[PDB]
Amino acid sequence: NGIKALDPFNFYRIRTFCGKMLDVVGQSTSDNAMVVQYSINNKPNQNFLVFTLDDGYSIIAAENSGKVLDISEDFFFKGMLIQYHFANSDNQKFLISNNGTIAVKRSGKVFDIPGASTSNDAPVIAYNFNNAANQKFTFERVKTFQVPSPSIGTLPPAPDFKNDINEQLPDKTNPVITHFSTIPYIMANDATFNSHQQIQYSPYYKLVRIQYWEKVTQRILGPRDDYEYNKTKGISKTDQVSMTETVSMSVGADFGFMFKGFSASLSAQITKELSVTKSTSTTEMTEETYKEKYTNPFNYELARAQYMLVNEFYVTRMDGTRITANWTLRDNTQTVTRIFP
Amino acid sequence: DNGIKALDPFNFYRIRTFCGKMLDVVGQSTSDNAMVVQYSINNKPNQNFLVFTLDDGYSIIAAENSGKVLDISEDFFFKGMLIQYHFANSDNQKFLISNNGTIAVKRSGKVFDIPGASTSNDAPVIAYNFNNAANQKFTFERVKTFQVPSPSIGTLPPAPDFKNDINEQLPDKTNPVITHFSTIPYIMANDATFNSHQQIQYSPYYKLVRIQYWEKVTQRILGPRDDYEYNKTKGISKTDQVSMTETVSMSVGADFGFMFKGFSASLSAQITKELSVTKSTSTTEMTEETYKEKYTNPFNYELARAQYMLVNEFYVTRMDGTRITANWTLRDNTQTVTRI
Amino acid sequence: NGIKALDPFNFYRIRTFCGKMLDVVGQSTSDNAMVVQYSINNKPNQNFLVFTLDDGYSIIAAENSGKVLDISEDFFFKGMLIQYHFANSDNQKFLISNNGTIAVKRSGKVFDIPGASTSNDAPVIAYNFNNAANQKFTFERVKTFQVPSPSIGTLPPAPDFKNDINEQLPDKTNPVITHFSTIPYIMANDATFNSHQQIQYSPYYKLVRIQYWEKVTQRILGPRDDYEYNKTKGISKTDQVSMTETVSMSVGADFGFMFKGFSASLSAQITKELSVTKSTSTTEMTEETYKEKYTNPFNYELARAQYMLVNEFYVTRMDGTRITANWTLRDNTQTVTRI
Amino acid sequence: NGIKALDPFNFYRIRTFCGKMLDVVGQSTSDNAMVVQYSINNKPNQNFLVFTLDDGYSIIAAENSGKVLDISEDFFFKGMLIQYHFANSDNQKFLISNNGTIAVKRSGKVFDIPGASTSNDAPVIAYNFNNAANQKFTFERVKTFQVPSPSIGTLPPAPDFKNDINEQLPDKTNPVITHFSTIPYIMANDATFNSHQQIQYSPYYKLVRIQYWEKVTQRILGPRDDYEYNKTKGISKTDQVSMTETVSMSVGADFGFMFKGFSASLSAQITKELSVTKSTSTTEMTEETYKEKYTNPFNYELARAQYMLVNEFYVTRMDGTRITANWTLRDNTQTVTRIF
Ligand SMILES: [N+]
Ligand SMILES: [N+]
Ligand SMILES: [N+]
Ligand SMILES: [N+]
Repeated sequence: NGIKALDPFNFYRIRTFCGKMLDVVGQSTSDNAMVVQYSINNKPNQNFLVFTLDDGYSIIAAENSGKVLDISEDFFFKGMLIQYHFANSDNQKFLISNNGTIAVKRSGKVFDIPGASTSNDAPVIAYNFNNAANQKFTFERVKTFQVPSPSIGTLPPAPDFKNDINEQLPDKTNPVITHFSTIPYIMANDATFNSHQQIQYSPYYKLVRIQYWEKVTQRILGPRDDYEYNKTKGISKTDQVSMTETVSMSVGADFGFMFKGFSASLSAQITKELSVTKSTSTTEMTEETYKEKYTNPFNYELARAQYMLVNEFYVTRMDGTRITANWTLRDNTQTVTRIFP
Repeated sequence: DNGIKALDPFNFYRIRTFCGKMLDVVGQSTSDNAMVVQYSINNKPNQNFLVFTLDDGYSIIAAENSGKVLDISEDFFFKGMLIQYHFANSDNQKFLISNNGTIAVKRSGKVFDIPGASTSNDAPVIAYNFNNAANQKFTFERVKTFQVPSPSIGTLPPAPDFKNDINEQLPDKTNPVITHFSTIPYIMANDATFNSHQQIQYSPYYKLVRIQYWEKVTQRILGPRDDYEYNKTKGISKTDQVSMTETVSMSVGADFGFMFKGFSASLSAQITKELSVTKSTSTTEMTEETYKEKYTNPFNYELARAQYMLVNEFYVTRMDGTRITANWTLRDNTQTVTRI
Repeated sequence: NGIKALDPFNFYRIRTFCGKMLDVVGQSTSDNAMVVQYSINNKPNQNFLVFTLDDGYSIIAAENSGKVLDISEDFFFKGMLIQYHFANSDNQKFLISNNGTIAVKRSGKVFDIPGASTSNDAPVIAYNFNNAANQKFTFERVKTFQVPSPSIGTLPPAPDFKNDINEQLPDKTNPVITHFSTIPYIMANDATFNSHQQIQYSPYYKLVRIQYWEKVTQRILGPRDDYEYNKTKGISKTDQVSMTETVSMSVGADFGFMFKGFSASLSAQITKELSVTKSTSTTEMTEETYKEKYTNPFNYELARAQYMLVNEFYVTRMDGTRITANWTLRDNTQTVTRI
Repeated sequence: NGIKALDPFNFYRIRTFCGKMLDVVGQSTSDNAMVVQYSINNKPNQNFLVFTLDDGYSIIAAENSGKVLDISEDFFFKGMLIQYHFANSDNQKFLISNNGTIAVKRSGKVFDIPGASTSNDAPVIAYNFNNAANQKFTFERVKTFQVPSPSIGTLPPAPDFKNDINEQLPDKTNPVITHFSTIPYIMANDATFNSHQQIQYSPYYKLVRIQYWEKVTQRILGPRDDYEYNKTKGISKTDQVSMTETVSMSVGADFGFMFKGFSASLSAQITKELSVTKSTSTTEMTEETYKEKYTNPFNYELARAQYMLVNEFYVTRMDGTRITANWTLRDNTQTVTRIF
């Protein structure tokens, strides 16, 4: 037996050995954080989302709030299952297996119904694995939702001269959405939605990548004339801060992404989905504008235009509402030079 | 509904739930936390309890397995759960045991409840609104019985008197006699050499004992018109005041009444009754002071004058009689006898 | 909260609050009539047909036999859900609503899984509606079948003389199927199929109406000649008995249909589908043959032909197999006379 | 394993595998005869009496109605467990075993919770034994009652003359209660108590035997003097019919009891408790009165007195209330003759 695979866009019902379902409210526990197995209610308190991370451990989020399942390390109530806001803690990371066991990352203990209770307010306490039926759970599909996909297009080539030395080439190519990454609400910080609102309306947020060619300079100069032009590379501090505040990410000096806090758990997925490299750099990149000088090497009058690859990254809600401005990263490494024949 | 259920103080009781299981402060899956759950009969101290009934009619339920008592959590995350916690004079630890079978929390009025009427071995207890369901009813069973030794009691003798010998030296103090004692639960008394667990094991009840005797302030023989000044002392020492408060959270007020602090207040009525002492109405605490008094003989014939002052000594012992504190001495200035 | 609509030609699976299905056999109930909540087995004992009547209430029939869901009125087992043959009784009539509730017609009580049992042999007991999850059920399409439709033709006009040749006109026009009605097997009494066989092979029966003109008389006579000819109206007793025996219907004296017993439940539907009138007559119609006399009013040789509208009604199985002879009704009211 | 033994005078609670109890009313089944699994109520709906018969099979009676557990033979509800008025039917007779299984006498299948339902209002259906947990049940003592026992005395000897030929001996000895038999209410036909009333107030009825000597004749005779006197033996028709109507018993011609209907199931107990013989006679006894003649063979003047053993049988409720007249049986076989 191995890791259980669950579709991400389904709300799930967690069925216990006796046919009752985990409920984050309960009857006698209505006024506290306890999670108990209760009779089927067909209510959001019994609906969950399972977010599987790179390490194979998953985050289980209740629909009733934005909060997730948590195993208390409290001295007085050690081992209890409660509902607590996401804090990227090992007691909140669970391993769902085909055998039916939900295993805590922090401790090898698994979900267990104390005394194999069949009662409606029976709590869940972490217990050493013993292969008893009361330790086994089944996930049922409750309802399904869809995440719209943005239209995707490939990057066009940098514009080129067409037999006219005095033609002005476009300042930039039409921006195209080349990639996007689908991440859970727990990762994205939305100023205008609280955690509960998020899971209700935007369970997954989308991080979208647009690529286009930006014209650094175009000038016509004499056979043996030189000129100096400004060129800009990198990403602004404001974009760096905003990226970190929203998704706990920044861009490293090596043009790789730096994953901080919660984001690190999905580093592999995000890099793969955006076609970007994980940073190996200690320091974060800054926007730099510097002067570069070009001299005409040919004796005939010559026209030169240079394009730089530019990336814009932004986060949207599931529906597509954009919650942040585009974060601009200029890659000086990827550049195309155009001249008149 | 029917009324307060009365339980003998010197019995350990087993609390039986609706399904025939017993409340257990350890549990199986809860062994590593403070949760109290109904479990199958094991006849072990984790299922044994001792009941302390206070003046207000509410009782404290103390486990035998530890010195801790039953408590209802007010934590945001685990509100209403029943756990074992060190005793504090808080209403969530005070419960009303009634003939109808309900254990009611003082703070909230809610009663002990087995969630979902679970018959399971680790079913927890949660305070829940009274609905007269079977799962809210509990029965107390006698498990074991113990006896508290009582100190021998004698009346205060009369102050010593002269027997036709003007040169006789009267006793400096009369033989001390134990006039009163008060039986209090271990939760009230702080024992330096026994921890709470040890206390419930070995001295569930402590004894607060009152000794009374006459102490001779002065004796003198003088001529028709002779003057002298002698020391006289009244009150209770600062050290005794601190020790009394430290040990049983009590002190003596300036009006010769006792001041009850913290836990002690819960049994004030019992203690005052058992010791035959008055509750203080004074804000300030009494202090021992020594002052000089001057006497002149009013008669032309030679006479001898001796004065005795009534002295109280209060001390705390363990159930077996082991003394854990020095006698706390209170000098009653108003109660004095003069002999000629 | 309104009435739920289900396609008639689908077999349905009744899904309970816990994802288990109603099963008319069960494990511990295999030897009795009880219907219980059971895990999916993909067998006909979990397959049902829903027959919606004129009153909006529906009949639920299990595929395993011809029998339908029934709520016991037994003193000892009152309120239990069992499988029992159709008897057109209110305890067998159920109201399916969008809220998910199946409501008994006789009482206000609805289907309920006692104690919200998740067990494989949990019974079903009628209980007062409380909006609990254990009272809500979902119908899922399992498999579907098609009911053939007969070729439909309009009534031709009665034939007329051509060129005054005084030729012999057709005795009857080519019969055409003007109408047909699709009804469930529970309404039809089939001698050669038992109830179990019916639901297996002919879930719905078809009642077909054919109309054509019948020549009552044709004769050529001289000026002012009179003659008496026989004319026949109505429906035969044998057809009346066979119609009642097969579909519990008869034809009333007012040329309307009389719906008796089970048939009444679909009276409106049937009348609408056949374009026929519900009878207001106390007595049933009989076939009558009587003489009618004509005198030529015109001072010349004249040819007269009269046609009467004739209806033939018959019942077939879903595949089209005809189980009864045509029932003939001659409509005296609708007649055409030509010269 | 073997037959489980239960004390007869206890009300019992039948516990299912999940800790819930059999309830003869239920919630959704409140309006029908079904017996279902339900949570503990501490109510008579869940209280039963177990009547163990001679064959080892037992009858379980509900306190809430007086009706007994019955396994339906209905075509539509075959195998369902309901409460039904008592009849001497094998489906109502169950075998309680140490393993926890309740087996129907009529059909081998035992009590089973369908689908191992842990829910309330879960039915009980007879199912083939498979040793599953849902087939095992445990009996808990709920409450206990006592059946008063009448004072028992031995039969005194028939009276004898005391040196006076003119002395008149007593017509009968003071009657004494030699035996009684404790029988369940289902056996006894009580006009004034219905089944519900019976199980509430007289779960067991008592059949009591009184014995005494009755003087058939007394006379003093001279030499060779003879006379004819009436003698009566047997039991009256009215007593026979009343005995049959009340406890379905009668007395056979061989002075043994004939057990009819349910009574036969308890034959061994009753015969033992009353010290009476089970009848082997085809026909029932009738009361007969006939003349018997005695001749004095001796020339002494002699007084002759003859006593016949007389039995009185009657039925009382548990408290002792008598519901029927004494049934009089005169045994001519046991007779004593006295001479002077
Ligand atoms: N509520
Ligand atoms: N243990
Ligand atoms: N089945
Ligand atoms: N009940």
